[PDB]
Amino acid sequence: DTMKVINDPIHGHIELHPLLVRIIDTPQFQRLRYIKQLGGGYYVFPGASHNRFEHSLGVGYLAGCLVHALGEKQPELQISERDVLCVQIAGLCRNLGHGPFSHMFDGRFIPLARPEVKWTHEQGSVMMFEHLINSNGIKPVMEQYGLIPEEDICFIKEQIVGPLELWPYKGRPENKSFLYEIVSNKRNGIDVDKWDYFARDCHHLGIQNNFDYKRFIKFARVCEVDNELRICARDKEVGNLYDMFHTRNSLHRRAYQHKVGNIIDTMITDAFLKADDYIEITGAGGKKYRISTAIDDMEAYTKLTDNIFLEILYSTDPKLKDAREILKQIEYRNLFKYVGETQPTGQIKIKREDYESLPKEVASAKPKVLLDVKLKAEDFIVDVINMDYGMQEKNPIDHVSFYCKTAPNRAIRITKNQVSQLLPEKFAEQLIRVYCKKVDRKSLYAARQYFVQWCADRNFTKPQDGDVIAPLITPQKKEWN
Amino acid sequence: DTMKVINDPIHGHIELHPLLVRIIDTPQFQRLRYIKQLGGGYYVFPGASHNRFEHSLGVGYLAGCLVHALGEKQPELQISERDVLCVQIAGLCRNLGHGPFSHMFDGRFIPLARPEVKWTHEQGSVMMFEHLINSNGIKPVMEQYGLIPEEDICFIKEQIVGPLELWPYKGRPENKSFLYEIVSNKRNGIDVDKWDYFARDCHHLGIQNNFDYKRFIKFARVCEVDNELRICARDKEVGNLYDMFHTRNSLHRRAYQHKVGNIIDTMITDAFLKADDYIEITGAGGKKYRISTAIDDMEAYTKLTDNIFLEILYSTDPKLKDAREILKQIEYRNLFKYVGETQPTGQIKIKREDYESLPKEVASAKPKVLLDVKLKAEDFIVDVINMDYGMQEKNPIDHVSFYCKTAPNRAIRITKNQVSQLLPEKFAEQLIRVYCKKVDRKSLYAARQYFVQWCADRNFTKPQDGDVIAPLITPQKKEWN
Amino acid sequence: DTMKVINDPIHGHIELHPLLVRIIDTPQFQRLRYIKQLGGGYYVFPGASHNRFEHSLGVGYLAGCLVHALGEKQPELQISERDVLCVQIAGLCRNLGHGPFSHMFDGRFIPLARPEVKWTHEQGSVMMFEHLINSNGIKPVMEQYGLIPEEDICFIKEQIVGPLELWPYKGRPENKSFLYEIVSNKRNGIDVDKWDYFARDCHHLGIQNNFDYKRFIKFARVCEVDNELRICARDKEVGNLYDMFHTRNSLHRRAYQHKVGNIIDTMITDAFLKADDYIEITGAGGKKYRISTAIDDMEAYTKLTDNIFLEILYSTDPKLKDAREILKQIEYRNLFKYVGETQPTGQIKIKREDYESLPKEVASAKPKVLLDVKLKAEDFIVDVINMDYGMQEKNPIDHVSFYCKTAPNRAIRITKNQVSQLLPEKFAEQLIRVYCKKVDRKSLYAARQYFVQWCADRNFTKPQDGDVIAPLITPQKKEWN
Amino acid sequence: DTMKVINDPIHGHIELHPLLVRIIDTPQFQRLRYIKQLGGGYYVFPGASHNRFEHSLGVGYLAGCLVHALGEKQPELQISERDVLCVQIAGLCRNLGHGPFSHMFDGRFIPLARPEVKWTHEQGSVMMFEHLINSNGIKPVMEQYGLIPEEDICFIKEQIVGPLELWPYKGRPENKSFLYEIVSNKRNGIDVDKWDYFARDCHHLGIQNNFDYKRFIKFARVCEVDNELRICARDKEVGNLYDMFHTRNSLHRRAYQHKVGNIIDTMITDAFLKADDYIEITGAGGKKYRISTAIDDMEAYTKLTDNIFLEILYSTDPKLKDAREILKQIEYRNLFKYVGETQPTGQIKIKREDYESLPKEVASAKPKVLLDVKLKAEDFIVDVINMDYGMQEKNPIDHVSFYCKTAPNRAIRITKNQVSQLLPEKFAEQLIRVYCKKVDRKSLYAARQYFVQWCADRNFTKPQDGDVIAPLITPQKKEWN
Ligand SMILES: Nc1ncnc2c1ncn2[C@H]1C[C@H](O)[C@@H](COP(=O)(O)OP(=O)(O)OP(=O)(O)O)O1
Ligand SMILES: Nc1ncnc2c1ncn2[C@H]1C[C@H](O)[C@@H](COP(=O)(O)OP(=O)(O)OP(=O)(O)O)O1
Ligand SMILES: Nc1ncnc2c1ncn2[C@H]1C[C@H](O)[C@@H](COP(=O)(O)OP(=O)(O)OP(=O)(O)O)O1
Ligand SMILES: Nc1ncnc2c1ncn2[C@H]1C[C@H](O)[C@@H](COP(=O)(O)OP(=O)(O)OP(=O)(O)O)O1
Ligand SMILES: [Mg+2]
Ligand SMILES: [Mg+2]
Ligand SMILES: [Mg+2]
Ligand SMILES: [Mg+2]
Repeated sequence: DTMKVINDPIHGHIELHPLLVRIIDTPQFQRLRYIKQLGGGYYVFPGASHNRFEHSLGVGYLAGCLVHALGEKQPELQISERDVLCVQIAGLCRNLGHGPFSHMFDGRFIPLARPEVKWTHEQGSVMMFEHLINSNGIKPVMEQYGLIPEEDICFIKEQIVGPLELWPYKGRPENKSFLYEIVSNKRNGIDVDKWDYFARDCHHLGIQNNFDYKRFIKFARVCEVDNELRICARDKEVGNLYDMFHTRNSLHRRAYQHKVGNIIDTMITDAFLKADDYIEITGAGGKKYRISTAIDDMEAYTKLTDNIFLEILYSTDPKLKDAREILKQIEYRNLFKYVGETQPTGQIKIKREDYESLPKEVASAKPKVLLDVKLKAEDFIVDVINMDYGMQEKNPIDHVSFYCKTAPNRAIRITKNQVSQLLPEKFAEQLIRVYCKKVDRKSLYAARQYFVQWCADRNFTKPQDGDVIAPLITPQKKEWN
Repeated sequence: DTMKVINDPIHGHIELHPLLVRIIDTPQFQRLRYIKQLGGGYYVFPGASHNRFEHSLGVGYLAGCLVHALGEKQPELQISERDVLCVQIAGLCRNLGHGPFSHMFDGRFIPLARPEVKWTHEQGSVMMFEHLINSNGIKPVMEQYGLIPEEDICFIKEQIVGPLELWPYKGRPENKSFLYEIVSNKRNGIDVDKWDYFARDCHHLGIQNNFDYKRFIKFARVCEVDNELRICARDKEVGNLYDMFHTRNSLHRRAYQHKVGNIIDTMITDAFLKADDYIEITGAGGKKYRISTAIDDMEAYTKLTDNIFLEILYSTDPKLKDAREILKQIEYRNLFKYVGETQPTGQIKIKREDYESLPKEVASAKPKVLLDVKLKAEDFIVDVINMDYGMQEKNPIDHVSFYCKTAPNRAIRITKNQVSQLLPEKFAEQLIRVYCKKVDRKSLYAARQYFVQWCADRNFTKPQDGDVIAPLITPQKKEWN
Repeated sequence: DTMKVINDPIHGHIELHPLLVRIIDTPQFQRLRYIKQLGGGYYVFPGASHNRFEHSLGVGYLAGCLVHALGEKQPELQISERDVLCVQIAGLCRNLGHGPFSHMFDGRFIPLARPEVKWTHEQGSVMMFEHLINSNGIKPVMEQYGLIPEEDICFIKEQIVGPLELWPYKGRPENKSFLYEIVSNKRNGIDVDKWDYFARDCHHLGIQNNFDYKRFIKFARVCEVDNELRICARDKEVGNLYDMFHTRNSLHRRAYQHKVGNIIDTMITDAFLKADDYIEITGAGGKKYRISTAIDDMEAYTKLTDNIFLEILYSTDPKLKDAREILKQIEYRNLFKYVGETQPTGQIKIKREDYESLPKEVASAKPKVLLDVKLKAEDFIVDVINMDYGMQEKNPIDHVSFYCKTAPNRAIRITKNQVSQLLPEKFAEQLIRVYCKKVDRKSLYAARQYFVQWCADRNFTKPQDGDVIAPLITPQKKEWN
Repeated sequence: DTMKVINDPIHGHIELHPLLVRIIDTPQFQRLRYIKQLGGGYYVFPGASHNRFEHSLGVGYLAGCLVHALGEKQPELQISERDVLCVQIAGLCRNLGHGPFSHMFDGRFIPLARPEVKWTHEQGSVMMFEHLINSNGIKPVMEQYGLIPEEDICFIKEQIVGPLELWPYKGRPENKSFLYEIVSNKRNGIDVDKWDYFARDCHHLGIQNNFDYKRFIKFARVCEVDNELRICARDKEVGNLYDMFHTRNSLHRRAYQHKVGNIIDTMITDAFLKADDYIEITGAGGKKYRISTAIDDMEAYTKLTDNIFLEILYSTDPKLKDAREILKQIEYRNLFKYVGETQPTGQIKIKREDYESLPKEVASAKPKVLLDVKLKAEDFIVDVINMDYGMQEKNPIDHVSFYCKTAPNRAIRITKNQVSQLLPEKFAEQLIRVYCKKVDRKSLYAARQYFVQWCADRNFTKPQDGDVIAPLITPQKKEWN
């Protein structure tokens, strides 16, 4: 029509369709300029200033790229301009539901603040998309470019959140099933969302990315699998897919789960919880919401961003003193002190309901040394991190379909033994990090003794620095010697 | 405390001395995390999310690099750990005085809001440095690492702003003159500050940087010039310096003075001006300041960042409706409309006192064409932009000293004719951009007719699109052919 | 056969059509793996190992990109798959005629070895393309993919060399004129060939490129200019084009005309000249050719690459001793010694026929100092380098057509004065570099005295290091001081 | 006479000491400009034009970096300028022994040509270093810069090849043990050689590198481990080291063992074997050597490079017809055809003595498919590729020492279970690739049936494409269904 050109550092010159421009140029979309992609990460990696907004353009752009590519290779798929635009729109909009500091909000804050509700960024994205549509008169614009809003909005939301609830989708039929594998791939997780963040986060973080999305796209084809058309990878490229999940895991270990970044996320959460009663956000009809209740009114949620942090930091209301103090502690780098890191053994798993009980456990361990300070449950933070290949215990590569040079229309499967013996044996594990809220040297030492003792007690793995931090405790455990 | 290692995307792994960590970990320094480097630029270049904070670490790092390098090549300079630390500190701190949206604040807002006061980021940086020092008990830490606060604080501020009041400096004597040429080079402008921003802005903007600071540093030496020790470049490398200023010009043309970015800056300024009476920021002793008066109290200025934008945007105060509306217009992409761009001719220059009178001039032109809509002065914005090589009319390369392979201690001068005939004739020009506040089709057409007529009237250059936008007006002027 | 995917460092994953694969997979094309892009450059820039082969794939790929892009925006152009393939083929093949060490061969060797012949890489490329086609049965394969060999081969050669010989081309008609502006743009020089080399050479050289080809392509349109369809740039993008030529100039100053690289090129040439009688290359019908006569037989030229250097280096024939010695001198880094660099003044220019007379002139200058050695003409090399914007004295931007946002189908012109006063006044100049073949310290000093005297004599510019290398000579000339 | 600066694309501006320049500027060193780093890799990865020469400068530069860094952190190590220079020299020179096409020579050609002798690049490097030293009068230059040639040359060779002769080294004593861990790390393989090639190969190959050597160096310290001084990593960084080996394995899978690159290596080897009797290279005293015997005379080996390929390709000697033909087949892309790829199962391993018997085994399998063509042993190539983490069956991280934030001088050990459950179970495996030398469609089909049958017979893993290429063979094996 008249394409708008945007210069992205990761993707270069992107073209945006007028319809996408209209969706972008709304308060609900522009809100994402005020939400850091990596949350507390930026307080550790000074390069990670980037916000969800730019990620969103990238995801939208990549969605478009993959759908166009599948189109050009296989006209028999009958992919229409209508289909392309919906995949683009879903890509653009699948981050609409992120809250202040991204993962912090949906990962730490809302679980603690509103444990009765179950909340996901996906649900938020659907709701906010709905709000964006209705507040900005998008439906006629969609119609103007040949979209059918009733069906297409369904399709778009399904891309975002999954089956709305044996074919479960209502936005498109089975012959178009592959379209659901682009923006948010519930089948195996190979989706353009990941591709943008691997590239963009790395560009910002200052750590370089091993994975080539352009290659993946060139080698992508659609084939029949059990009477559904699905996206297939080239057989010989399976190694690259294993690599992709490895890359995801690396970025977690190096950046997204960084020990200090996590604590900063935790401290911001603590502050928000303490501020929750006193901060007001005005939603629909002038009705007032809290940080924790903004998820209930999309008009209010529109105005909930990283700005909440500075609203607290700059406040003078005495009621907000407690929250303000925690943020000040963050500024002076008076952070909770990292004690150590350990893992469960065998397939012992620690469920979410047990998280609360863990600080108590550490405080209750009885190391056989004299300690100048005695510490209590409240003095300890235990952070449990699930590291997996995106499908709990399962190997996502078992959920990928492949094709061979010699027969491109014929989908096959490849098992782990068929690829390499050097690949992981398991695909999920847990990290336990322990910090101490008491910052002084005497407290830190004591915390370490409790911690290493607790590790021994529960038959967790030997802390890497165990012999150094707790020389008196490590000889007790036979396995460690 | 010992050395902190920080991963920067531009520079890789930087080391920060404990003393620099102490300066960084303060409200006054951390404040820079909340100020966008390129201001409104981010609303045009979605990559340009970066803030002054990260730039500052880079500038500090680069300052350290150059001073260390000079040290290792020339021990005769007697550069001490004390010297290095001060150059690092100056580098770290020469952005402390930046206001919300960087250049917008000191370039547009303060000139309009407080025309009586004369305000520079440099002055702000000195003041905020002072405030940082005094609020955080830095002086004993400086002493602990062998600095002499009285002299060294002087040295640091002099690096930031220039002579504080025949050798004019009091922080260091003549034999150390070259130290003043690293962080903020008043002699010719080749300084590490530029080097960081060229690299970092490019990384973010998605433009590619063609200038090599590491090469410059390798080839840098200190030589005696008229009984002062100054930083000299290798003769052969002069072409690279011409290139460096060209690069600066390119970044201005392409990014920093982008027509839409400038308008967004302008609209944000307008909003702030309209908000100025109602937004209140608490400074020292609970005393209240306005956006325009925060520069008077450093405690208040500490809390003045990009956050002001969102404070306005999210306000419900009826008094703030006007300002809030402008920001909403920015969000809906209802911007002032670009009319055109022109320049003066010959030696005609446009003085600062005449800026106000220019909208009136455009509205007063008599196009000799029938118009359905008539426009007024207030419907036009005229932005005058000075593009120069950093030294007004002068060629900064004439203020650089060089040395030869054959005699490394002997400074020479190189003239323009000695380098290339293909270099610029002049080193300063002006751009005049005109926008119209009336957005509709009929108004835009009219604005163009006035504008092109005005250009003709004043013997400005023919707008590039003159024949297209104003076909009736362009034939009048003979010079335009 | 379907698409072959090839992973290029600059361009990422390229697709090659089966027809292109067939052209590539021939001795005539694979020959380009054995010819360094930057010739002697690699002996200065250790990164510059790249060969013409890879450049060729890139130029082919970019040709395809531009033609496809024009196609997608403007179906009214009626661009066919046939057209695309021919543009691709031309792009792929316009380096086929390069000789050993690239520019060394066509720039230094053939002019000296065969002054009667006029030889260009373009002519060579046409000839070699013809040989490739005929030796490998390409014409039927072309037909198989819907090319019409008679017309299409003509089109391809015309793209490479210009009109083979008021519309001069026979491969396509006027309505398709813009196709001639892609691979080798005789009109203004903005062509994909440059785009690949800017990107690739920089990647290898370790110097970074300022210019964005992908942006150019996004903003490219075809418009009617004087009843021909031509490629037009967007008005506002003119600044970028001036930048492009500046970039070209920079790469010449920094890399392609580097003083040592040029001498190495010169020494290699000298060696080849001395080896010319004794090296034999077998051509068509078992007939034998020399380095200098291989351009006469394409079968022999096929076997003429950088390999001749090592054939000489490794030779034991006493007849080859002289040539072998020069190459050995290159290996021991016993190079001709750089004396200095100067330029003409005003409009005086130095014609190609006068190059020979210049060594004599330097040797004949009478500096008023006592010298222990006296030097002769043959001891001096004078290298004259033309640096220009690709169209001799002319400004190539005067040969570019533009379009405006408001009227995309309407081509306009933009003059220099309409863009910036900071742009170059002239577009062509000459560098004179002088080296001395006598390497010892006494000879070097003497050579400098002759040289600086000669500069004075001819009213050339003062060498940058004049006061250092020749302190006795420089005071004589009033203008210098 | 003084320091050379050289611009490397990977490392930027390197400084080279005069002594290093003298070593570089010799026929023995310059020879490495004519040996492709990745051998046949360039015929698959068009970017991989780079030669051993440039790699060598990088390895030398990085060696210098690590030794300097250890120096600056720990002056108590007593590292001298002498030590630095020797580590630089070893780094610079540990590729001197590479033959034409690098790994082709030492991996395929010499094993086949001279099975009686055991030959390594390391041994070649030592010999060539000796030859370089003696032919170029380096010993006096070494003395001039404060080296003691007898001791230092010993040290240098020991760095390259291991103990020349309870402390086994004679070049330095135990207190300097860590110096042996920089250039060629026999303990665990973490050496600067790898660091350069990861960076450089990636830069050229067009794959991005996910390992950060600069980070490693910043975190490196020397500690006492069992009364030897060793290079230790920070505890927290162990995950990065696991990543490093994973990256090495990826580069092997993706680039260094690429199926086509390996075949091209194999074809070049075949050609050389066929050329071996007729190519003559003149060594010391005019005595004549063959490709296979050049390793016996360093004077001859000096003149043995990639140039042998082109000597063959351009030859007219009828005796060389057979070798010439194979190279011509490479040019026409008439390569031996990839049949398939398989692995052993469980801990079954395939002995080196059995490699020769494997083609026979494939030819002897009796597939139940109807075939027009019967193939013989000589029609099949069976390539067994050992992929491991550089220490056979062993995990190199078990051979790394670590230190903790809290006690930097105290080395500890970290086991696999202490790091992650998602790490590899084994650290060595085998790939079996089969090609067929008969190129035609009918032969290829037959070869596949033999191959998949052979796989079944020997209880190898099911080829990835087994059910597609050999549908008639695959149902026989129960395990595969
Ligand atoms: N010269 C440049 N080089 C690189 N990127 C640029 C340049 N100019 C602008 N950009 C970036 C900024 C934006 O992300 C994107 C849009 O480009 P630009 O043509 O400036 O848009 P615009 O909307 O101001 O132009 P138009 O006048 O056609 O509306 O490209
Ligand atoms: N694995 C990694 N690779 C690259 N950059 C990293 C990695 N881990 C952290 N970084 C970045 C983030 C920070 O800017 C910087 C320092 O990281 P890190 O050494 O983990 O700090 P830290 O303060 O947590 O460690 P310590 O235990 O030494 O106090 O480097
Ligand atoms: N995993 C990889 N990642 C990046 N580039 C790769 C990878 N594998 C190969 N390449 C490069 C090498 C070549 O330039 C290009 C061709 O890819 P590749 O798939 O290896 O071709 P191929 O011809 O060997 O396979 P096939 O003929 O079986 O499809 O991509
Ligand atoms: N302007 C440049 N920018 C980047 N790299 C450059 C530039 N000029 C040269 N190089 C590269 C080429 C070589 O790798 C290295 C050495 O450059 P250069 O300074 O020209 O040495 P040189 O030996 O010719 O100078 P001199 O002999 O006068 O010291 O840097
Ligand atoms: Mg998802
Ligand atoms: Mg400045
Ligand atoms: Mg050209
Ligand atoms: Mg090794």
